Amino acid sequence: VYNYDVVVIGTGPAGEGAAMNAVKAGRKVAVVDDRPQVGGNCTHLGTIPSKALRHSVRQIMQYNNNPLFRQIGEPRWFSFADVLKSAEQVIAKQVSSRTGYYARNRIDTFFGTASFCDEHTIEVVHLNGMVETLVAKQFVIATGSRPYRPADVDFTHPRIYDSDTILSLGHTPRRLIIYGAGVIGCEYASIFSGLGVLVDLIDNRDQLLSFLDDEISDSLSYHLRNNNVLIRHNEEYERVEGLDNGVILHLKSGKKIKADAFLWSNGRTGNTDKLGLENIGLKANGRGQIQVDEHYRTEVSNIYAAGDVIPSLASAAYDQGRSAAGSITENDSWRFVDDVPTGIYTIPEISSVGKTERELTQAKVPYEVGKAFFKGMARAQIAVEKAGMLKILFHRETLEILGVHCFGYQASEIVHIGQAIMNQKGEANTLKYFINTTFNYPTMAEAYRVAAYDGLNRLF
Amino acid sequence: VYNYDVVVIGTGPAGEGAAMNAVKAGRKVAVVDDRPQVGGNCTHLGTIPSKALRHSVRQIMQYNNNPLFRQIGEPRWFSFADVLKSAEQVIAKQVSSRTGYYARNRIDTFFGTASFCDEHTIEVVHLNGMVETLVAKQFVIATGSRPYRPADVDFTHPRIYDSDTILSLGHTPRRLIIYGAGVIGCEYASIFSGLGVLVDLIDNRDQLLSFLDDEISDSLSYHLRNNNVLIRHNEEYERVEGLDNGVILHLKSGKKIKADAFLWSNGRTGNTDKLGLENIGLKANGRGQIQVDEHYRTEVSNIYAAGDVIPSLASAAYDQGRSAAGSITESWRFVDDVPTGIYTIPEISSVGKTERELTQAKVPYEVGKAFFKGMARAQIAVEKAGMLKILFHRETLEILGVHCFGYQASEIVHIGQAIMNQKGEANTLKYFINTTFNYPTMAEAYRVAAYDGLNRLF
Amino acid sequence: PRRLIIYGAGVIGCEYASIFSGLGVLVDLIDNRDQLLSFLDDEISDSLSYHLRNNNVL
Ligand SMILES: Cc1cc2nc3c(=O)[nH]c(=O)nc-3n(C[C@H](O)[C@H](O)[C@H](O)COP(=O)(O)OP(=O)(O)OC[C@H]3O[C@@H](n4cnc5c(N)ncnc54)[C@H](O)[C@@H]3O)c2cc1C
Ligand SMILES: Cc1cc2nc3c(=O)[nH]c(=O)nc-3n(C[C@H](O)[C@H](O)[C@H](O)COP(=O)(O)OP(=O)(O)OC[C@H]3O[C@@H](n4cnc5c(N)ncnc54)[C@H](O)[C@@H]3O)c2cc1C
Repeated sequence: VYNYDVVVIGTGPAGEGAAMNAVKAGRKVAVVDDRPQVGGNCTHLGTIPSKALRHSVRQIMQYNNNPLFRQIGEPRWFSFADVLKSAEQVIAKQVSSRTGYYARNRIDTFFGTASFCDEHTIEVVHLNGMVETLVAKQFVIATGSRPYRPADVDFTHPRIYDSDTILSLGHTPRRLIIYGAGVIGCEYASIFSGLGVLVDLIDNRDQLLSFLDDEISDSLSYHLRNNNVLIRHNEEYERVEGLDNGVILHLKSGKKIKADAFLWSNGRTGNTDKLGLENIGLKANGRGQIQVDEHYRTEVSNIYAAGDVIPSLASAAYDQGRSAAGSITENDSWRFVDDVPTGIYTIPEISSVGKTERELTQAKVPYEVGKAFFKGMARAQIAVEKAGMLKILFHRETLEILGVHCFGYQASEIVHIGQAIMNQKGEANTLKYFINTTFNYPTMAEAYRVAAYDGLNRLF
Repeated sequence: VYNYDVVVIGTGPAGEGAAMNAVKAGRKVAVVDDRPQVGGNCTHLGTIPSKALRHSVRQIMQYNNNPLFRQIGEPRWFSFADVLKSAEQVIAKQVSSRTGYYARNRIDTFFGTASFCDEHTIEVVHLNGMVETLVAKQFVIATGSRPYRPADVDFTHPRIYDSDTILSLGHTPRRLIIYGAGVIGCEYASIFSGLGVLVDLIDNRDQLLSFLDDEISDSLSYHLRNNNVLIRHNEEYERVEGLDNGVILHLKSGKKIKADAFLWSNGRTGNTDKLGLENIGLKANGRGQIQVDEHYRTEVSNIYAAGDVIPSLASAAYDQGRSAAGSITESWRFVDDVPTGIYTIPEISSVGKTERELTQAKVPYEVGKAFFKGMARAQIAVEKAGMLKILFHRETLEILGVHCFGYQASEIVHIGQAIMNQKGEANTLKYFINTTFNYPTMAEAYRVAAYDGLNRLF
Repeated sequence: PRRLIIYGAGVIGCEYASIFSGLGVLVDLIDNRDQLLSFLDDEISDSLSYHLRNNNVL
């Protein structure tokens, strides 16, 4: 039996941020997770592995399309195992760094499944048979989520995978079917298209990423189509059948598609069933999520939830966990993480912040559009990333930025300047900043300047 | 004899920006250049070729050190010509884009050397012997500069190069000597270190880039030393001897260094000799620069000078030209706070006061550090060396200086610059705690740095 | 002209927008619907919109 001030369940970004913020306040913190190593889904099955796969695919594509390396020989494909091999060193380094972060602050860890006993007591059970009783005054729930698994899909089939088991692939398939047009599905479709796999992306809606700007979605769809990705719209699956050599999907519309593999990316379910929320009066909705208020507080006053258990973004989860820890400690570090810069790490990347075009049109705001195309950008030309764009929506009278959308090379790393300018108050948030500020050159931030001018010419 | 409201000399960033801002005002503009193509040194001989060389060398290094590509075969050294070949497509695209920009706004161009006659006319002299007369109410001077050529150096020797003709190299040398520890010198030292050339960098001072922070300079020096860049400090050249099989530099201290090539990167002199400034009474200093006020206006009321002809940065020159054009048409700012950027391997960028200036001013500041080795994006980019430092006021949390060195340093520094320019309490460190970034990116490094500051704050 | 505005996303409007964009003028096509030529295929309309936007047709 151990006693602590605050106990956090799950060692993902939310749990790590909550524990670090709470221990920074002078309290005693503990962390519980079921994985054999620290890091959570973000490092072991989420952000890090898929991002390493994407970066390796991009490097392979650039090497193949670079004439300088064509003197070495004819273009050569790479096995999926060799591509995935690069992620092991990165995940090992990340887990080592996180363990060092925990150890340097004297943070106690327990590597076992956590179950609830009462409002202040939990039992951690390891695989071997640890049965340790933990009592804490404050609780943080950061158990994340898992891929949604419908019953009628034989996930035990060797040729059917989800967003987690897809990394178990040993050989590169010739054909692939991806279901669900979510962020994960689009990212994996882009990665496998870069690898050279004819993948037939399936969408339940008519437009990919309807929450994004219409032009950005159109450009992404066109690029995917030009990159061997076949996009089908307004489709719902009827039956998935595994075979010896492939997987056949029968849609409700009547189309039957056969591939050499299958990936499911349609939604996620909260990983809270094993916790046993009935011992504290808490309940989980149909998606497995936990309802929280603006203070990230559950129905129980001393129990808090943050992260994927409620935009399902790793940075958003980390900030939500830190805010929940601040609410626990009440050290003027609480904030409701609501404005999250949307980022899709396809090839090329996509990012957005603030209002889109359709919302502005619906609200009848007198705005204007400033565009800067990456094809004319020195850095984009020099990186051989010719495709791309940057769009700035700015108020036509007050010159206040209402939304920034970018699609191309280094989208996420240049959306941040627009985000910083947008967050300013009143006249401080002005497009004219991009004219009265000297940037570097040749970089991607220079596009902002061009975009600004492309707005100012449209202003009379 | 043509007539326009405003004429521009030089088609670099300063001239292009001045012309664009002037034509935006509804006036009539003209441009003159002595090169057969538009763009200036920013595209033809300066920024773009060196950046292309840097990106190609970085890609070569990434391919060489990547275990995935090693299965194909053993590393193969790439000739300098093949590496430089990638720049031709980029310069062609840039010049086509700039020509389209000029033609879209109906901008007249004159491909010839410009000479002054009086305060309202100039003569354009072509290669085959013309004079064309141009008259403008307002004048913009953006003649830029050229590499400084001392008399005692035989630049006509095939084995002796400057910052311009170094691109004429056809074979990769084994050993190379760089004189001058300037931005260009350090950049080219990094380039040739990436290509496996035993560079012997020569510095006239004791510390590389003394205008930078001590920590950043020390890290850059350590990386260069680990990348075969033998750095010699406090050295002044005495004589240069060009052999058939090499170049031997005899220093004032008595050291004699032999290489297979030689590169001079010590300073630049403004292009004012052939401008005929004596026809207007304007005066240029020994450095070839033109003195202007805060309006970017010369002593003559209707003559303006902007750009490298006066921080010598392409973006700074472009903004200076646009500011001068705005001053002509009345939308004007003085380009003073230029974020310094050195595009070596890895890159360096900085904005605001350094730690030494803050110590001298006795401002009670504090340091927040975020090391790239622990950064997920840096680890996944295989580029682990690097750091990001934020200097913030201890009491009011006001950011007084941002320094970054590593991967994507120049693009990273822009967020800190954007926060910096805010007024009063808006420019606060706690912004990095009150905003969610994209992950995994290097921008998250800022967040870490902020926390590394807040722990030191009590 | 230096700039131009086209109202109506019909066949004639799109043809003139493409022609003028080829001529090198910033055309601002205005549509009463959410998709250009909704009676066409979605992929074809998306490709046409991408090309027009890439050719200064806002
Ligand atoms: C392929 C892919 C790519 C992604 N890319 C991005 C991206 O680029 N950016 C982004 O922001 N997000 C991305 N995500 C989303 C990311 O996975 C989540 O945002 C993030 O993992 C949520 O953080 P969290 O700490 O709140 O939850 P998690 O990190 O998922 O926390 C779950 C942890 O709790 C443990 N746990 C769960 N239940 C129990 C239990 N009963 N007992 C004990 N331990 C338990 C798990 O073992 C795990 O360690 C991606 C996801 C996927 C699948
Ligand atoms: C190797 C190298 C790398 C560099 N890298 C960078 C970098 O990464 N970032 C950065 O910001 N800066 C960089 N620079 C500096 C960059 O070259 C200058 O900042 C830039 O030239 C400034 O613009 P400008 O128009 O004043 O210069 P220029 O472009 O040189 O303008 C001068 C133009 O006018 C013409 N001209 C000159 N004299 C006359 C005359 N008498 N009559 C008519 N026309 C004339 C010239 O032919 C030229 O076209 C680099 C320079 C070098 C040499």
